[PDB]
Amino acid sequence: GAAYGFAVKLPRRNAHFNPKYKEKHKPLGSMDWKKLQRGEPNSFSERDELEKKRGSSELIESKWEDGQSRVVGYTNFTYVRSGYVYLNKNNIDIKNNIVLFGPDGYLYYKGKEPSKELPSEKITYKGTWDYVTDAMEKQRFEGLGSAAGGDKSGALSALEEGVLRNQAEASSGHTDFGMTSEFEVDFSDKTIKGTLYRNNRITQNNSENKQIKTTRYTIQATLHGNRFKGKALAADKGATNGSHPFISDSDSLEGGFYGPKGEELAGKFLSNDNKVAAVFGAKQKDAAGPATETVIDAYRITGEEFKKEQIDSFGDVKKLLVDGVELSLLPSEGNKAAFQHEIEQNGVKATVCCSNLDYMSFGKLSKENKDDMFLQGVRTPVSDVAARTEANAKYRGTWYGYIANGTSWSGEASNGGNRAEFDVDFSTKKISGTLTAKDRTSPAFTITAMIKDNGFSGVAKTGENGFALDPQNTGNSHYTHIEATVSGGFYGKNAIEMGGSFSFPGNQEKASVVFGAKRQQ
Ligand SMILES: [Cs+]
Ligand SMILES: [Cs+]
Ligand SMILES: [Cs+]
Ligand SMILES: [Cs+]
Repeated sequence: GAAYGFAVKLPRRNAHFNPKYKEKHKPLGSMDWKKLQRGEPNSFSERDELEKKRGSSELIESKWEDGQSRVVGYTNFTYVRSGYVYLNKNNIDIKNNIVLFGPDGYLYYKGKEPSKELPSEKITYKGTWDYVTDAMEKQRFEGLGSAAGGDKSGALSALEEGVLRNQAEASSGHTDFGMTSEFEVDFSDKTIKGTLYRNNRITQNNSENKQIKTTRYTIQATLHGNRFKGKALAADKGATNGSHPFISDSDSLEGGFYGPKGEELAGKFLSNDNKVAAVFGAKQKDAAGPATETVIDAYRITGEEFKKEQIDSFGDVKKLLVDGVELSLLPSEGNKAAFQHEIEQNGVKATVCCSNLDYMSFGKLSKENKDDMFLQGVRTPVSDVAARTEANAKYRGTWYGYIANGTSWSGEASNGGNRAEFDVDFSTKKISGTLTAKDRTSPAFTITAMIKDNGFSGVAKTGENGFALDPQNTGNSHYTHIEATVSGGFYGKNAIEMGGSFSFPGNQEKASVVFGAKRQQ
């Protein structure tokens, strides 16, 4: 349920003189978060609206920076942008009826190329985080500063007074700046620990308070896909001084990894008391060698061309992306579930299988009237597959296929129809299998493969005599025989399912096949 990125509009209560036009409180909520679609991290709908609204000059965007809020060494982010984007344009409607003071903008986080590949060991990510509060009348946090508002405005992190930003302080390699974030991730444990800090500018003679770093939060999360869900723990849960709105925790912490190898990550959370909404983004340090592995497979087989086109995935099998917009693969008002179930949702139309599979979905899709064949699924990584030492698995499932020369023929998944048996022998890693067509005696495709990592690779060939496109009508039965390279992966919790595909172009006969099966014996 977690998407590309999110943005919450920076709260500005209607601080008007009061013929009942004055807004008492401009609170925050989960419904005040708005979702961001595909594109570049440093640009989206509302931000473009800001750019249009901009005009003469002056756009404030939290990049880095290099003036406030950065960690040196964990410098440039290519896949992720998280922070604040606002404008100093106040809203005035003496033409009735509006009065808005403070930053007109959004607190967002956005990433591109969701990770289908993650490290297999402990990796630390450093970065930054930013917050914003609601707009309550006569609400001020002395610890944050009056310049931060919180009356009329909503206490923006970019305006927190007693923080270090300018880098002139300690001209050496002083690393952390402003509100920094630190994370340690154990991918083998599927666990994420974190801490949201606050770098203090130790006053010239250190006047009234305060030491180097104020621990604002900690973070506890777990993985399931390429995203992470969990809780944010406020360090000052015992607070009543009213010095800062970091009193309550947050059971609404969501996030995700970005980059092909998962070299970046970003997320958000909203405090339980609906007082503080916060975002964060972190990457690794500056011929790198982090041991990695694939966790998510998600591709379309173009129709026809040749190869496969990789498509974005969040680990949610129940829906897919077409590079543009979301496509739900669940039956609604049509009644679940049978085996296969096709759906159309405005932009395109598709058919998805099946019911016996929970960790993977595969089928066909259409828009250009040249159908492609998608396959997606969350793999079963990785030491679980490696440690497995059985003797014979015997997977069983089915497949979507298309063979043409011409003449052209296609086959769909069945519940005597299209079937697919697979024999997996661990310890030796050797796997064999066959997939058969509709009402036909002999196997259509024989697949021989072997297991590496959390996947399997091999070859699929037709019968010795070939595969007749027209078994009946003997003259030009079109015995098209095809030998191609088939690649697949193990999807599930205990590798209870498997999937894969193979395609083939030529300088005259073409083909494309996707398949999925379930472990039983
Ligand atoms: Cs404080
Ligand atoms: Cs204010
Ligand atoms: Cs200051
Ligand atoms: Cs709480």
